[PDB]
Amino acid sequence: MEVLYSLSKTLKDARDKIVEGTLYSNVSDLIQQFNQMIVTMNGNDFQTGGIGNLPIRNWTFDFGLLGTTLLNLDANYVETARTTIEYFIDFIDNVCMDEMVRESQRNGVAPQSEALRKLAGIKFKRINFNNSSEYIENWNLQNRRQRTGFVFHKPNIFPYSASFTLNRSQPMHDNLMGTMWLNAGSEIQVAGFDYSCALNAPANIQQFEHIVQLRRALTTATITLLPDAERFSFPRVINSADGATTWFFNPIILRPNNVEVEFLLNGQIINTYQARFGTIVARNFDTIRLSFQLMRPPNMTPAVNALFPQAQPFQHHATVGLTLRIESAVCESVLADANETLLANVTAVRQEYAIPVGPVFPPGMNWTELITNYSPSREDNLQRVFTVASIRSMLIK
Amino acid sequence: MEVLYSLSKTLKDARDKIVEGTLYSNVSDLIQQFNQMIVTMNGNDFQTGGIGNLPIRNWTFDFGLLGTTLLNLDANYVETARTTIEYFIDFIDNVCMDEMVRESQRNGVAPQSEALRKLAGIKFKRINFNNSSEYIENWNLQNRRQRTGFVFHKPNIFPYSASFTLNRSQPMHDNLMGTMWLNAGSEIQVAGFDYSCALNAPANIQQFEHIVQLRRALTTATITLLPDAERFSFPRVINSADGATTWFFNPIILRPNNVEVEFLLNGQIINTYQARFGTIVARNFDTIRLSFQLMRPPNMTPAVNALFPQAQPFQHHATVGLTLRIESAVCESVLADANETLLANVTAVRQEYAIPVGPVFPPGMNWTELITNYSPSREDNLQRVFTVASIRSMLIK
Amino acid sequence: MEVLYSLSKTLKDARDKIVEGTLYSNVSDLIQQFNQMIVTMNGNDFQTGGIGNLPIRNWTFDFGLLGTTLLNLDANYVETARTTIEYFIDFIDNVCMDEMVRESQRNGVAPQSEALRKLAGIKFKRINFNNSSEYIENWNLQNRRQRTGFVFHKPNIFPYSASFTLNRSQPMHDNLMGTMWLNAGSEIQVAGFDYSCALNAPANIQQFEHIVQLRRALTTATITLLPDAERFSFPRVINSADGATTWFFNPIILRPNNVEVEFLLNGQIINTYQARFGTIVARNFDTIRLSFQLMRPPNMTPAVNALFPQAQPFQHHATVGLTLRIESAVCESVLADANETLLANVTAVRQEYAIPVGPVFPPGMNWTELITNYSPSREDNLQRVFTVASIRSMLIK
Amino acid sequence: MEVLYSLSKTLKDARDKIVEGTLYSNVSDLIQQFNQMIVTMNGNDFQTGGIGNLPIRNWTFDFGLLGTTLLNLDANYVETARTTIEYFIDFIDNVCMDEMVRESQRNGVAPQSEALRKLAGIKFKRINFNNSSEYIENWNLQNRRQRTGFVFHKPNIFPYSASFTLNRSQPMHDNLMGTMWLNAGSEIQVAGFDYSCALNAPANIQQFEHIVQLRRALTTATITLLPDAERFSFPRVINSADGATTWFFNPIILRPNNVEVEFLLNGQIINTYQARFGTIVARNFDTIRLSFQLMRPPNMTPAVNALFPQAQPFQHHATVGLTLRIESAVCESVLADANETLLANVTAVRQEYAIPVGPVFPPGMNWTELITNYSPSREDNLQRVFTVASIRSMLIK
Repeated sequence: MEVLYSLSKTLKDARDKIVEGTLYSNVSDLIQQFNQMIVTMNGNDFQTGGIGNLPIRNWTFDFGLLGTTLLNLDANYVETARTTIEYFIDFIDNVCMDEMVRESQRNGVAPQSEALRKLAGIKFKRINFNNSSEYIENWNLQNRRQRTGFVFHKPNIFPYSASFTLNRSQPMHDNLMGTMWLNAGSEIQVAGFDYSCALNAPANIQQFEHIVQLRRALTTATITLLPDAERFSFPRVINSADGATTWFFNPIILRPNNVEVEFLLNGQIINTYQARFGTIVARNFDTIRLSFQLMRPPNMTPAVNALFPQAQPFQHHATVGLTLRIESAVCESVLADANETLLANVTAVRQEYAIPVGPVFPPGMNWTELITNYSPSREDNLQRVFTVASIRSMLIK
Repeated sequence: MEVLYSLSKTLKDARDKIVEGTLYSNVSDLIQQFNQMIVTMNGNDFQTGGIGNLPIRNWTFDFGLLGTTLLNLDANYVETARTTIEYFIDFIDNVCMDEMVRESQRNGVAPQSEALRKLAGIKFKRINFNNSSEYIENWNLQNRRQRTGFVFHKPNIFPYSASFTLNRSQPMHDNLMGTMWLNAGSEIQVAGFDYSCALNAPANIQQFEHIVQLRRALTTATITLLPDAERFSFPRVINSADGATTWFFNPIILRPNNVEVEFLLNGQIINTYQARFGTIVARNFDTIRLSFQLMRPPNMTPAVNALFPQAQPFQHHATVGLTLRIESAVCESVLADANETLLANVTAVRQEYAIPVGPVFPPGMNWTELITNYSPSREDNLQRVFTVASIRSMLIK
Repeated sequence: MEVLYSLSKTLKDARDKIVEGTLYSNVSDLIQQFNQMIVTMNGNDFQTGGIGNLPIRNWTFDFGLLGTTLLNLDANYVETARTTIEYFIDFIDNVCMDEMVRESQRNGVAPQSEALRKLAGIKFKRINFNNSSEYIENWNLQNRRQRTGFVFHKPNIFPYSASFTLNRSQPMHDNLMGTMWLNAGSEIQVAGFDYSCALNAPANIQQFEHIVQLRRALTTATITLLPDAERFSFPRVINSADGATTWFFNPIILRPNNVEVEFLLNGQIINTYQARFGTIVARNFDTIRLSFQLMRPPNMTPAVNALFPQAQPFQHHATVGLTLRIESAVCESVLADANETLLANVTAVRQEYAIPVGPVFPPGMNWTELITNYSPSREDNLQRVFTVASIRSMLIK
Repeated sequence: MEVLYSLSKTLKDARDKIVEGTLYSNVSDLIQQFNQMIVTMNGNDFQTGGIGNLPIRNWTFDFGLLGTTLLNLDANYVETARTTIEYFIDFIDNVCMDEMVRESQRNGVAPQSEALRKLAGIKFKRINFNNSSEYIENWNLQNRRQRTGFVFHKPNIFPYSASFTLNRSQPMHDNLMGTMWLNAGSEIQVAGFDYSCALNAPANIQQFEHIVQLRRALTTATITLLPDAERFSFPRVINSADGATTWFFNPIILRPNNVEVEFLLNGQIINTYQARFGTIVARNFDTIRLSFQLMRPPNMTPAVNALFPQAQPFQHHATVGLTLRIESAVCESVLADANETLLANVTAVRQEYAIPVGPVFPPGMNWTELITNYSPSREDNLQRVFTVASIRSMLIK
């Protein structure tokens, strides 16, 4: 795969630097590299595809070395180079598409795609060029065990889940208390609600807690924490736990008092912020613990006093919420983002040719079901297909 | 254009690489490029500006070549290079602004700005250095017909439009049914509202449909789909269709059931997802069809039953929402984003010097109109101006 | 594929110019070219077909050269030449069919069909003869992007669409105003109708509009505008808007007065013709904006009086009409036309072998849904298959 | 003019035949032609435009020649050639546009447009390449006075005229007889009508005749003659000849018995066809005499008997029609067609630049008024501008 990245990089560099009229001093090293690639690939035949509707294609390389007796590139040089480069780009695109669809429960990081295996052979090592991109750098770092790292902007670390726990409930659903929440991508929104506005509670203070167990530890994450979860502050009717009935939820948004957000790694408090909204940092963490409180306001003008009776009906239901966006972070393992397009590329390549459901990845590369269960084999295969997708997206957009 | 980018690239690399103490091994190739630029631009007169408040400037080049005998760069070398580089950088800035401020109804891709037009001649073809940047690489890949592609983070593809349709209504506005929708930037929010909560709909399900046709096909776009449109989940008073009378809206947010989202290209369905929220993908799509349903809850707790009567009043109005954010995408033609600054640079350069409204671009370059009407002429000019803006932003920030 | 066109051109020239008794001077250069072609193609093996019912064929060339020491061609020379030419024409026909059947959503300009993709290599650049045909010259221009144009006799730009709009209506469809139109091929036929014959209208004038939005802008179009649209000028019964009932339409044609035709390009009034009929010209346009008026006759004979009463019955319904035939036009992109058989040739080659439906083209190459949705990928695939079809028709008819 | 056509022809052949990899034998003669053009255009200054909004542009030529000894062309060769060819194409386009907007009552054929008038000198005679196209060949043959001919597909010889004659009438317009005719483009739809159905005519026959006198005689024309003109065969309300009052017209269609079409050339009956429909041929003609007869049916079943009474009211009016399409023709002087964009090009070039209305052509170059009065000066200027536009179309579309 280092070889595949090097072919992609040198093809990009050749399509970039080899232009009409450019100095030969500007591309002498590139021409040396490109000739090394040409001599290494000549006299070799590859076969790509053969899964799903992805068609079989046969490649045979017999090309001519680019010239070196030229002081300043002219049109002949560029035209010959581009006839070669188009073919090489098409070959690389097909190889990347072929490897992105293969899949192995055992030995995931190893290369599938017998064409790409032949590339992984020993006589193609000399095509190696440089490994500067993030994904290939992390690939090499992991192949020689070492601290990897990817920077993600708004990562999809949370599996999608909207739900609610009712700590107090009745069949009538007239007097409830609990927490609703939505985790999605980089967004957390939690809303602890109490229909009685914390009357019977000790000291008129109702505690709410939410635990979010990340599937992979993040690092040096910047987080934006705000009060008043928006999505749980309008009147809804929610199907009950088993769907037997539907209960009405009519929020009135109090202020979450003495909130406390803790970022935990193996249970150790790595960071903690007590009533400090706005941008904050989580040094290193695989769990989040948001603990807030619904305190009944002691003083109350007649309007809010009318809102909160002490009898049974409770026409308006108190709610306090928190919103938490992971604006950016650093993860040791690969994830989808709002910035990268790797998940889209892989899923689209699978969907173009209707690749059958394989052993490890879920149907359709559903990211939610992929990240809920993120076992090591699945992570290995995901890293492999993601780095191949990165190599492809280097040349193909 | 290619030569202008080349000048910008070599000046950037001169400003960066040529610093005191640097080995000549690190700048040999760049010094050769710089000397070639000096020789091939010596004794040529350029004249930039002459539109609006952009001042007319005359540029004459007579600069000495740079040394080669050195082992390590020293303070003399850096000083000569710095003097030359500042002049070239000002010249490049003015050429880029002169090219950005101009338009052309016909033959948009061809260069305006007689300075750049002179640059486009055979005389300066020896300056092409390497077309590495994404914008120039796509410029070449389109200048000879190949599959270009730009990657975007939150591309504002949707022209701003907040509006509604009423499939059932009457002047008293007591019993409405219809949809509201806001498309803005890269987010769609659509809410179907029935005042009668699908009381008399067949099977107590009210069907809602929302079709949005993107002005350009988006390739391998990763999307975030979530329920419960926020912006239409709170009470409002909205104008009538005619603007005569204002009508009250007071939603209660049911869930959207058996929601289907269909990504369509040329009418044909490319992708379709059945009640699958969270992160999803779209291979290609000229358009999006969000279909959903308001199902009256069959088993209703007394609270929600009180909310939904069989009578006429209908004090609370049932609704179901959807929100869809294009987190990233790949399009064949340029657009503004939440990451790039090209539209900002272009509009700012126009507004600084008060360029009169030209043939093709709207007044003030408002993206809403500039994407509502996105004719091929406008697209060609926009690509030209954006590539020039990127060339400028390589150096001037 | 310019090499493919060159092969076709030289084989046609060989079949035409190499005839017995012709002076060697008439065919010396052609013999030189044909020998170049033979030497280039010798020892190269091609594979064609394998999609649908198109059979797999293998081509191997080892053909002797034609002499040059003959002062004046005789029968045997022509016999050997034609023995070679028949084989070459067979190979070219098969390659062209193979390239026409295939199809590509992404990167449609490039060749499919391994035979043609091998012809695109560098060994075969010496076959390039010339590019005289309109389609190949446009191909070369657009590839090395330039302003281009295809001249079409009576284009079928408009997709088939027969319909009507009812501005005034009843459930009984007794008293209707509105428009009827058929856009088909090169011909617009639009007729406004008023059942009351401008009884209550302002100043006994009823205004009728009709916008038609060409998918691609046409240039230097010659148009024939006549009054009295025929097809909507006799009794009919037309289904309702939703198909519930059917309404009777008994037209008596008035005369369309102060007719206007505005030819628009991007909302810009390029041309305007008022009270003009017969041959007109639209130098460049993108939509046709027809407008006409139904004036109640101020003076009336007793017969016309009896036709049009002031009361409710309205036995006879006044109509005004307009026919607009685009005789010839010039377009940037390809379009089926009534002069050349490109679409028919491509469609026939698909049907003769039952090619399964591909990604981009409609099923059966249905021109109506091909032109209604005419995205860039569809357009460039159409250009490729049209060019190959012309190349084939240079030899096979 | 011949020189301008030779410039266009050699540029077109340069753009076609001078392509990558072609043998030198394929383009030797063209290369020497190109060198001749360059040498004889060097050192000469031309000025173009100055009328209307044509910019006053200045052309100066100093270009290098093209190599001779290389045995097979290549990319850089084509690059130099293309750098020259683009400028020459621009110059020719501007010269043609400048010539197409000039007129002269006296000596129209002579060249206006001082650029072309300079090209008409003895210096530029060495450019003359070969006058192959139809328009240039007839230009030469008609200057050196000889017989010429333009082949036309549906020539719009007939000026647009829809009208009628009443051989019987009343102030009521209730019992009429006469003819109506549309002469438009290549179409003659003529319909005789009789409100009495030839009741009191001799032998129950009513004679109708229509004389259509061409402006210029046509040669070897194929004419499609069909019965039952579809255009006048439905209800109408028609203003009177004076415009005072309108009259109803309610056709019932008989076939025209013993129709007789005579094609006349200066009185003599060149051709005559009795009772022959479908395609026919007129070898040489200048006037068309269409005679037909409305014979009342002798035997007449009860429904049609009810239609035709012996009394006065005459609710239905008998008519016999004829349709005549000049499908093809050959004309001595120039005309517009449905197969050539020459009138369209000239009118477009005038309308783009808003040329003030000149002596000879009508305002707007409307073909109806340009053919109604077609005096020899107008014909000469029209032929000049048409051949100039033909020259332009060889390069610009």
